[PDB]
Amino acid sequence: QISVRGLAGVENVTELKKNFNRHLHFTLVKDRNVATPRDYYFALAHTVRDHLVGRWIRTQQHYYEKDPKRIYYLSLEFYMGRTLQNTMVNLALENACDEATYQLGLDMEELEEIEEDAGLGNGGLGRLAACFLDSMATLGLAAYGYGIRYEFGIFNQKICGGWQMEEADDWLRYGNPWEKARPEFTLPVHFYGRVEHTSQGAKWVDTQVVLAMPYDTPVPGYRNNVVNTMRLWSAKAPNDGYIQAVLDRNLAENISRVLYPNDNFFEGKELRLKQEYFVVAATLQDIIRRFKSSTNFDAFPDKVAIQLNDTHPSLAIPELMRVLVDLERLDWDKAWEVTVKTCAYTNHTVLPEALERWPVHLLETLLPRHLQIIYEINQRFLNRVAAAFPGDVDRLRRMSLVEEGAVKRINMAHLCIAGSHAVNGVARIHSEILKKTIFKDFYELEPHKFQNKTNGITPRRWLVLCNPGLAEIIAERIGEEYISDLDQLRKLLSYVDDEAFIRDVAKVKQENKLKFAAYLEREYKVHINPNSLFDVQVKRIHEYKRQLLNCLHVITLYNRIKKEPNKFVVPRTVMIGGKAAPGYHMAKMIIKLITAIGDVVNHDPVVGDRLRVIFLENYRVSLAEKVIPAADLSEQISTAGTEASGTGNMKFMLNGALTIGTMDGANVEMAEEAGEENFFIFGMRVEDVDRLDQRGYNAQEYYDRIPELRQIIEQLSSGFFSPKQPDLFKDIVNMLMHHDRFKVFADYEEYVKCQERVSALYKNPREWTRMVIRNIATSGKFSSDRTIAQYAREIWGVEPSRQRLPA
Amino acid sequence: QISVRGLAGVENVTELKKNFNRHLHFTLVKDRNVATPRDYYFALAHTVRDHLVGRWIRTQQHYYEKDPKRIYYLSLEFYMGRTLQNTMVNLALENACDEATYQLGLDMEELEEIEEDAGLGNGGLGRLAACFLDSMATLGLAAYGYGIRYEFGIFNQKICGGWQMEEADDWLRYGNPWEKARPEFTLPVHFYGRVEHTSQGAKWVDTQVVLAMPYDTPVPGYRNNVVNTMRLWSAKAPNDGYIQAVLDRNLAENISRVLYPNDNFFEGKELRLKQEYFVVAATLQDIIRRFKSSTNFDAFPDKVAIQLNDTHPSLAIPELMRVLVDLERLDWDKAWEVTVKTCAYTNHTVLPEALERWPVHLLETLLPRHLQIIYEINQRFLNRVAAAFPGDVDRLRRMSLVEEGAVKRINMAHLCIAGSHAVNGVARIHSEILKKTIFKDFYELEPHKFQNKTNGITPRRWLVLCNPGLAEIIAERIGEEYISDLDQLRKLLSYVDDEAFIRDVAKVKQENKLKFAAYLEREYKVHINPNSLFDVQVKRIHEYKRQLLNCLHVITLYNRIKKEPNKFVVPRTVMIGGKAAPGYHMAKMIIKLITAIGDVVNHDPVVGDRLRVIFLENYRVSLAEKVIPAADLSEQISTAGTEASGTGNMKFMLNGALTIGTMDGANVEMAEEAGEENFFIFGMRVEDVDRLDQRGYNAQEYYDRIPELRQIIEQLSSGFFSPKQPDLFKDIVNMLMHHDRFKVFADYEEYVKCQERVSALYKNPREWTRMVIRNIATSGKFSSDRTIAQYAREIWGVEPSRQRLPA
Ligand SMILES: O=C(/N=C1/NC(=O)[C@]2(O[C@H](CO)[C@@H](O)[C@H](O)[C@H]2O)S1)c1ccc2ccccc2c1
Ligand SMILES: O=C(/N=C1/NC(=O)[C@]2(O[C@H](CO)[C@@H](O)[C@H](O)[C@H]2O)S1)c1ccc2ccccc2c1
Ligand SMILES: *Cc1c(COP(=O)(O)O)cnc(C)c1O
Ligand SMILES: *Cc1c(COP(=O)(O)O)cnc(C)c1O
Repeated sequence: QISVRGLAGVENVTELKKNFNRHLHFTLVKDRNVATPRDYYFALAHTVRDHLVGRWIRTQQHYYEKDPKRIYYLSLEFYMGRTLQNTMVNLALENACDEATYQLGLDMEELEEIEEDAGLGNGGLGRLAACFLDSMATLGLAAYGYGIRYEFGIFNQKICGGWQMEEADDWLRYGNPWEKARPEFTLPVHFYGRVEHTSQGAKWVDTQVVLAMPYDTPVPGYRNNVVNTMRLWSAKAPNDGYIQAVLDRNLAENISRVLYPNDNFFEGKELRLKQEYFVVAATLQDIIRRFKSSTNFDAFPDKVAIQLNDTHPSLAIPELMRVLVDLERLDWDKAWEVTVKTCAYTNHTVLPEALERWPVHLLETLLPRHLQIIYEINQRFLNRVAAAFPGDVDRLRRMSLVEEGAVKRINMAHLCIAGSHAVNGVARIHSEILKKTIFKDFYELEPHKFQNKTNGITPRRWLVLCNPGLAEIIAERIGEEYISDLDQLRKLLSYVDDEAFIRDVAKVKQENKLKFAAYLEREYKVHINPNSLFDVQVKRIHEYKRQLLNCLHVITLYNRIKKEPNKFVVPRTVMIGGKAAPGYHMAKMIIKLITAIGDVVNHDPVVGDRLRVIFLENYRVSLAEKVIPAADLSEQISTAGTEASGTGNMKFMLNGALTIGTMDGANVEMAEEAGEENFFIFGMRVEDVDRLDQRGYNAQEYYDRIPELRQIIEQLSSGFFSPKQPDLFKDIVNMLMHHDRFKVFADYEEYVKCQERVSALYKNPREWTRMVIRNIATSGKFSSDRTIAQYAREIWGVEPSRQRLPA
Repeated sequence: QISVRGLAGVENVTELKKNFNRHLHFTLVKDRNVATPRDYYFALAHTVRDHLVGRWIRTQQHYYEKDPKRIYYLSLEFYMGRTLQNTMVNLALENACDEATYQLGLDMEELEEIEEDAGLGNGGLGRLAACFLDSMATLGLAAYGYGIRYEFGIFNQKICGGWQMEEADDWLRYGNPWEKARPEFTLPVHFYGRVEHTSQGAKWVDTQVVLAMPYDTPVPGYRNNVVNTMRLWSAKAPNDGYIQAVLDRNLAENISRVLYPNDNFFEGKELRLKQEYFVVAATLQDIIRRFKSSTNFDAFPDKVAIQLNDTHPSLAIPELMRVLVDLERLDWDKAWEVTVKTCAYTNHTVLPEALERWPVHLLETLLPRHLQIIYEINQRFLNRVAAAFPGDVDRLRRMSLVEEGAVKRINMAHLCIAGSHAVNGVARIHSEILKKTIFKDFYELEPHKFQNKTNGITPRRWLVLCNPGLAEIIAERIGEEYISDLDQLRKLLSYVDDEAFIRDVAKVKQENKLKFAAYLEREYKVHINPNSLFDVQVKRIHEYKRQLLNCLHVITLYNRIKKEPNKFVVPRTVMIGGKAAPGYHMAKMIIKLITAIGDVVNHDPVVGDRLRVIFLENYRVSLAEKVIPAADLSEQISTAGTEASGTGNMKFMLNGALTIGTMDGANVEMAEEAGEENFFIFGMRVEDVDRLDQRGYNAQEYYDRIPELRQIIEQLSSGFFSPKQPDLFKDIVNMLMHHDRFKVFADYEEYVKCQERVSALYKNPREWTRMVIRNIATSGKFSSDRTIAQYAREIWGVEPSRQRLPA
């Protein structure tokens, strides 16, 4: 049907059709009279998968022959989403498969909907890893994603009586066609034991062994025939009364059982520490094995880069030391040199509660040798600080890897900085925050180490895949090359006064909104006005992301309508979605508040279809692909200084929504690229937040001086939104009035006024759309291809390449 | 190379070769430069598997169209062994695959050795089910094997310092290519809860749900294009703080985790009871579903037979009642009629310690509704007994399903007899023992119910597959038809005086012995004389099987040699193998004794290579396939009355070993078929055992009157076979002298004398071989095709058929 989806060549359609029937028969062991849509999905998946195989084997043997520097991206999270469409798009097979399936009497879109999200991540951090893998393959880098194959990913969210319920995400139920088990490359990982000092050196003995079994998933580049590998480790018990011994194997296998859902919040659980060491230990053995298969580790950093994502794989540093010193018998200083030059650290958040500080007594029991190594690292590091800042004893305690207190802890961030040749934040303002406040001491010691790498999103998944209509009308004007060179979208500025283009942009959006409005009615039995402004806030539920500020605005619009029912207001559908961590009580109350507001607003006859409030259940990657293309307004309203980057923001910008946001994270750079005129900026800057903290934040002051705000609080306290439970939202009110770390009231007035300017512009369709065009056209910077090219050149020391391998 | 292995057609060899390379590339994702033998095994397995698919789908749709009566064989054990060679043999693909693999530079025998045994059984009971499935497919019956897919089968046995060590049998480690997961046919199974009585009737509520997920394995008939199904259930947790809830899913999934290894010994564990109900509940739903997909259950017994193997699936009876009464709303009497006519019960052992007697308090908690139903069954059954034997109150308590005592128990055997239209034993003498002693009361009440079905073995696995040399020389004389009509082997009697045949028989044996002697040196680093008589006892280690009696003989030969070193004796290699249940201390001591005897005998310079004692480690189906064809003497020496049938006995007879045995189980019928002249029979008959029990067995009497026996006991007690631990075998000596339930001493003299007659005949090769020919030639009765044809006609009410389906 459309250009970007590739060719539907007769011979290719014929081959696809026959391989589809082959898989249905020989792989699924079904006939067409008993097959269900799920069987058809799997037959298609196997048919598409076959096309990866040759390229995957060729790519990997190519890396063996040429022996480039290898990039190892270590993360506890990879939020991959669905793989089928992505693979089709990247192999140029989408229209052919569409045609082939159509000719067999099947709707391919329907089969695509059967695939489960691979939800091996919480949100932005996990999704960044997924976008990054796509970009690394597209840029021809010899890159491996390494993580854990969780049996259960991020929980499925059900809303019951307005409350979040968590259900196990049993994503492997029907099998995963995209993974290849590699039980032959299983490696041992050690835990517990104790350290023995011999004449030869230290020795870690009496350990409990857990096996790490790899599963490889292919990562196809965009139309370059490169297929890289994501290797995820699964925990297996070694083979060495009777019945119970067999059942106790589960204890070891529990390591890879479930993803911790407590995003941006450190809890210090032992099982999580085991997960972290598990991924690190197996990965480094694999890395070393691959390096040796080409005594001398001098060239190790020329052939290996290890990128640490947050502190979660920070044990890579002492593990690499352990292997080099205890097993390879390198001297400490040489080992350290190799380690530092091999490792680099990316910080993704400065929220204090997210910082990993592991109790020493835990490390002592679980990883006794690693604690010894960390102590040694600390002593040599502080000697360097002492020599550079003589007499500065408070600096010494501030920079130490060891924190003193009732319980001694190890600060994993400090460890990462010490053992890495580069440290980066993920947006300019965040990286500056690192140098100025959080890691100031370290920046003063080693300024050369600190960098910025502003985040990005992949334009394959986040434009071509999820918004084919938009990708097509753009390709009509400027061709297809932008898909792997997103800066080319700048060429769209010369169409900002083009009447046909303005019409096309607005048509694509309207179609996306109709499609999404239909999804709502069909799959969730709820009606919305598709001519309303689609006001969307989708992200994890957290106080810092200030879903509550959005709630206050919604209640304000509602009270205004009730006060003057017969005045015109721009109709809105306000959509809020996202998951709360299971033990985050305040986040769960916020969800309940949103649904409660919806209960009142959506059933008030006076309001009509002028204001609707929907909580989008089970927000996840597959749902983001549907809602983001349908959005008019993107809510990016975190308190300045708290969102390190954000990436949802970028997705919305690329897909034709306008942004209302604070000058936080990557929003700053988005406003800078599009022009501040083309961005709905409001609220405190970081500097204002600091000024207010020095003075003391008093919420009461705002309650006293803003009647509209006062009314909302009184409605909350009195039970207006909770008739049968008048005091249900007391915790929320109390938090807002007395212990709001994120200053919701401080931005309320400017937010509401800024929202009025949004409504004003939406009344002028032509000027709305022209501003949209200016956003889309300047979104090029926020491609993960740009981000990864920067990592490659400035951190890993490798050159990206768009040259294709032979098919 | 050889006839029986089928055609190596050029076009077939070409197709096999290309599908092999296709699977290596697309399925295994390897190239020939990195592939290992294991990869080659899997490529071959996938290539062969492809040939089953069309036949499997065709067979099952054929059963749908014609709608024959369906046979459901319920067992907790299926000891399948390896599947690759069996599938090749049954599809006539063996030489083609041999040729195809040879042409790719691969040895097929080497790849066959890589396949793991499916060890989902303990021994003879599990193996009988496997043989039976093969025969049912070969006889064109619409038959399903139903059981549990254990994650861990029978443990791997390692011998350490002469002691058995158990290792988890992680048989699914590398995947199982022969199973197809069918997660779409997953069914709920209920546990716990309580019973609620309404106006409508009884209702079982507040249950915990476990999901039963089927895995289907194909069961190919012999060259008839029939492929039946073995469906094995796996336990899954349903999808409905947080971390721990996810980890606790393991509790539900533990149901299908491990096979209970306590063969012929009831322990009364709850997890085992859960396994039994799990298989029964899922299976019956599946059965009913299939029946409805063709209100009126009158025709249920015309379309369904359920064969219960031992009492392990005895809950099928009250479960079927529960479904018919509580869910389908049939009246009790009609439900009962349907149940009785649907179910049949096979008893496989009369050892008292093997009898399942479940504590009422267990059933009460776990399966409250089933206990109510069992009580009702009991009351109506005893009313029938009372009316037939008025006044006979002791009969009432003897026949009751409920046993009184400190703990009340349910006798599952009594339940089975009551709820089945047929009850059979597994060899003539055993079935007579059922009528005369164990189930006498029930036989008097319902004599028509009691039958015999003498066991059999499949001649495919147990001749063609494991002994191709023998199958070939037989086929040269009488053609190939005997392979599915084993009675034809009678034709070999007319070759008993044929000199070429005698030479061929003895040549095949000698080659088998050389091959097995090589296996010993290669895979276990031990040397044996291949010209010695191969004296073999392989079966589970149990007191009733009297491995100890064999040990006494071995020690007797040793002492005789030491007493007269320079006299000639027929050289022997004495081989004993088998697993002991982990908690069966006496069985573990017996293993240790065997290895200890080996330590003394095998290193005594005076003995030379005239006597060797080897314990065969990890006896299992794949090892039986190697050792049985190499055996000269088959030890079947259980105390008369204890081995219900035996099946190893039959395997040996078919493969050219002579039998030394008691008149126990199927040995009686084997001697009857071959002629007692052609069988080394010795020892007490059942009648003699009974006479001795009435009088009181006094072992001391034998110790007093047999000096050779006295010497052996004194050697045992004094520490001759345990120098560093003089008292190591005190328990054995004490048991033999004071509490030997199996009368080892009572058969010692006759056993030793009978063993001298064996040696005498072995000195005359020509007459040995002629006696062998008379055994092989009369082994036809012991085909499982005969057994299954008898079940079909006399129990299930269906006609077997050798007619082929279209390929
Ligand atoms: O940092 C974490 N989560 C993040 N999620 C994000 O979305 C963050 O990374 C993105 C990618 O750089 C940024 O765009 C977001 O602003 C930032 O919040 S950081 C985090 C921290 C501690 C955790 C502990 C247990 C489990 C998950 C955790 C995740
Ligand atoms: O009966 C059992 N085992 C048998 N094993 C056999 O080999 C038996 O069946 C064969 C097939 O009919 C007969 O040939 C054997 O003589 C008989 O011992 S019966 C048995 C009994 C209780 C069990 C409890 C837990 C686990 C396994 C069990 C097996
Ligand atoms: C992009 C994305 C995120 C991150 O969104 P932010 O608004 O930057 O927090 C979270 N979840 C999913 C499913 C995503 O696709
Ligand atoms: C046939 C067989 C058995 C049963 O042997 P008996 O001598 O009848 O106890 C046990 N185990 C295996 C592996 C078998 O093949």
